[PDB]
Amino acid sequence: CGDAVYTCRPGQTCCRGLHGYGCC
Repeated sequence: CGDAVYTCRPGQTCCRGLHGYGCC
């Protein structure tokens, strides 16, 4: 998950949700 131009917090995992992408 590195297509966008953002970067979630360190340690989070790329998890999908109902609304869409998300960082767990």
